Amino acid sequence: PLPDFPLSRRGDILPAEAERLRAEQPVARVRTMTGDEAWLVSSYELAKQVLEDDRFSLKDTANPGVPRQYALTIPPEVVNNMGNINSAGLRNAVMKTLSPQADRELGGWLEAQAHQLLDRLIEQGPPADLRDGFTEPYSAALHCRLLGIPTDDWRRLMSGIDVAFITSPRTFEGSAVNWYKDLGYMVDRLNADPEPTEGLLGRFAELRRSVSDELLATVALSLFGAGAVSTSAFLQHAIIALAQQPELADRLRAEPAVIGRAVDELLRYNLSIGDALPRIALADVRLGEVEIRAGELVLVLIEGANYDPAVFPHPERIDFDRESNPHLAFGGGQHFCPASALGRTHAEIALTALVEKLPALRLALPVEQLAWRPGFIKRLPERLPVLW
Amino acid sequence: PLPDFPLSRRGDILPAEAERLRAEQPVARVRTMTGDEAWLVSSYELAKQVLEDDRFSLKDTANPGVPRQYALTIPPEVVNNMGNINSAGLRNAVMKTLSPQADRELGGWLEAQAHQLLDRLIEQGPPADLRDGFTEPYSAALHCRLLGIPTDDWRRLMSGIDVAFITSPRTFEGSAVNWYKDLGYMVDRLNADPEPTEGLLGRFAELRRSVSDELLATVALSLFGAGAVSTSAFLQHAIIALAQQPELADRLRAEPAVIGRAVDELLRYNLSIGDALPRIALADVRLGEVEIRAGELVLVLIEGANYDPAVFPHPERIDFDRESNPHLAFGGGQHFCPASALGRTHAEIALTALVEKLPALRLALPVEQLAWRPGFIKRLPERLPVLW
Ligand code: HEM
Ligand code: HEM
Ligand SMILES: O=C1N[C@@H](Cc2c[nH]c3ccccc23)C(=O)N[C@H]1Cc1c[nH]c2ccccc12
Ligand SMILES: O=C1N[C@@H](Cc2c[nH]c3ccccc23)C(=O)N[C@H]1Cc1c[nH]c2ccccc12
Ligand code: HPA
Ligand code: HPA
Repeated sequence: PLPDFPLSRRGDILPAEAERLRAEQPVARVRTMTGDEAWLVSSYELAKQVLEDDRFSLKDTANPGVPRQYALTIPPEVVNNMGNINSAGLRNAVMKTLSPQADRELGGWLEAQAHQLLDRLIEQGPPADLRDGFTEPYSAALHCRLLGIPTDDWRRLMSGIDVAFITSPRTFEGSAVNWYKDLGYMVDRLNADPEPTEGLLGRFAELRRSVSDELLATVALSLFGAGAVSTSAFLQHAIIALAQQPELADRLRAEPAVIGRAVDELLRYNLSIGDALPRIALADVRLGEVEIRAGELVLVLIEGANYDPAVFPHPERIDFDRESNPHLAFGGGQHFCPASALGRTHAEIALTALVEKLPALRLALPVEQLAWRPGFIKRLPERLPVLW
Repeated sequence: PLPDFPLSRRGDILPAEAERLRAEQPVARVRTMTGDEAWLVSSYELAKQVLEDDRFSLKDTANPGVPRQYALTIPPEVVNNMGNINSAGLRNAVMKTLSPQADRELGGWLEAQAHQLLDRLIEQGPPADLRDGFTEPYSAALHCRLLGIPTDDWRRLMSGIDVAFITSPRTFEGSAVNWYKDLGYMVDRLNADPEPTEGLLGRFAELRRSVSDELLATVALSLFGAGAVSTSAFLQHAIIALAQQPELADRLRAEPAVIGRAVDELLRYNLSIGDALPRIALADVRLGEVEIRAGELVLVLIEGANYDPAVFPHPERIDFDRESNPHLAFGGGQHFCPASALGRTHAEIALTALVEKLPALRLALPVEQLAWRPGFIKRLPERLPVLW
């Protein structure tokens, strides 16, 4: 009997199966939700090895007829977003946009966004849902600023993410409708009469005065979607940790300069990644004790690696004072997250404002009664109800 | 081994267990989520008997120390809402508020609300989530109008419902904080300096010039919460039915006057009641083959009764042309829903607008991949993504 993948939408503890997989068969043949077979890689050493070995290809996971962990929901070129951004002279604009340093006002602006959202929740009084009342609008605001578009339509745009990042056994009429829906939105913002001036779109506008609208809007849409969903989901998991372990919040209030280390450890700990990092083998590769064949699917289990005791002592305990923390929460090798610094900044600023404004933050009900979203690329609570 | 209750969260087909219980043990001892035991009553004849026999008591289900299907989340007096309303001389004001005929404008206004919400979704284009974009704002609008309060804070109020109607094994801190939070909101509206003149709070403000502020606000909050959550959840189920069975939408387009019968049948079919109707036996009672003892919990499984083939031929098939339809979707006996006519009007007007405005309505992905909300009094999809 082949073990099933994915593992468990419960995101507040490591799935027992992840620990058993890493200890017993750190390169394991599993059945994905499509019915296809894959190798699931669950130890830190083998995970890191896959990500740093370019005979394991991310681009080719989107090719027709290769085994899949779930149905493609975007055009196969978009999975190669970073390849297309490089070959079209788009890297500079993208890289500059993904720099917390190129937006000298960004930090103070995110801080004000965080505080405005929390002041509203404080006005109404507890309980409140920190997903709809905080992480969702906060992440949407950030990526609206990244693109240079207003935040007016953030509810609609985050609703597009609710469809775009669905994990489905088979493709489903709508992923494409949903894609072209928000592609059209991005094309319109880019071709507006007072041509857009700030953000990614502004750089795009100048760029084509010296690449198609479709490609430009594709890069804007996929950056918005991937970034808003990944930051919002990570922040929710970080909040759950702070609510469940109030001594961590006491540490952050007493020693604000530790926010960088803290978020780095929360990143190691966090289970927001609800699928694995996929690669197609371009060649036969011996990995651990398994001979992987050219053309087979490889799945890197980030939470397997980030909780591996060979690398992280007491991996199951959050620890803001680890000597070393070489976690894989942002991936590694060629496709290491190009927005890691922004992801860190986004979460550091939100949690700093959170522990200051809601010092008695706690969950409104037992953590085991949170509703964890099914069938989605991210693990997240549908609602995050808290008291303070 | 005792069968577990509740049955299943998936709301688009009758749980197979409901048909098995009804056929083999229509009065069945079950283990509720609290660990308490109860008698689950799942055939039509015995369901209706329980509802019409007043030695099965609703008010006493809230008593300290009685067996429970889930933790009390409101003050125990509120389970006796209608009792308190009748004894405090509030019945006339309440029933006048719940009468669609007493609000001669209500029909045209509900139609216009439904159209504005659908036009907004047409503006943006498919896909859309008809829960957040349609059934939630529409139901909150109606119940804001019922109370005489603005709709400004409807997301906050609907979010209070997300906590109030949770089913928990044990009491949780959020329930009481949540309750008094929105009790105070209602008190604030009732005691505004421009004293309220419209709706239930207008009728209340007059009444106390001729019962405390707390009781008045309690009735307002319980009616908002119960009515909004119940109409929103039913309407979501009816939409699924029209999306899954477009011949039904074709029928409503071709013959709009059948909307009343259609909604009557959708009510029989609908699985929005996600728990059972609770009663405590006040005396020993022989129900079917089972001797029920004084003090024991009795649970009326509405969908068991409404799908009973002894009463409803081909119960699994929606049918707008049934000779008879004496369904229990509003309950029966002394606690029959006092707002049945309003619930029907609410759904009729929304669904008439829906099949006119979205003639090609269909689900955006397969029905089996809808996310059904866990741990809630209602069965409902977390998102209702559709195309048109
Ligand atoms: C806490 C936040 C985030 C986490 C946990 C995270 C994590 C990751 C991971 C694990 C990868 C590697 C995937 C692989 O190798 O297959 C990745 C790649 C990527 N991420 Fe994120 N991410 C975050 C935020 C963001 C933000 C804010 C953006 C954009 C605005 C972004 C854009 C990208 C892009 C474009 C790639 C693809 C890189 C490539 O293919 O070379 N991420 N991220
Ligand atoms: C489609 C919508 C609705 C459905 C399916 C529904 C269903 C029901 C059912 C089955 C009961 C009986 C519960 C029991 O016997 O324990 C009930 C009672 C009740 N409902 Fe409804 N309901 C709906 C709408 C509404 C609305 C719109 C309001 C208020 C504005 C409302 C207020 C009440 C009240 C106050 C009771 C308690 C009556 C008593 O205890 O005697 N309902 N409802
Ligand atoms: O830029 C990308 N690079 C890869 C890897 C990747 C980066 N960030 C992710 C976040 C989740 C899953 C995969 C990725 C990819 O696969 N796609 C896009 C992002 C994206 C935009 N909309 C989407 C809908 C569905 C899936 C991915 C995307
Ligand atoms: O008026 C009531 N009468 C009974 C029966 C009842 C009517 N409508 C329901 C809808 C769901 C469950 C029970 C009922 C009751 O129990 N309470 C309230 C309604 C209510 C307001 N807030 C709540 C939070 C939690 C549970 C109930 C309520
Ligand atoms: O959750 C994720 N899964 C896979 N690849 C990713 N790249 C960024 N986030 C993710
Ligand atoms: O869903 C419900 N459950 C129990 N009692 C109810 N009264 C109205 N709706 C409900």
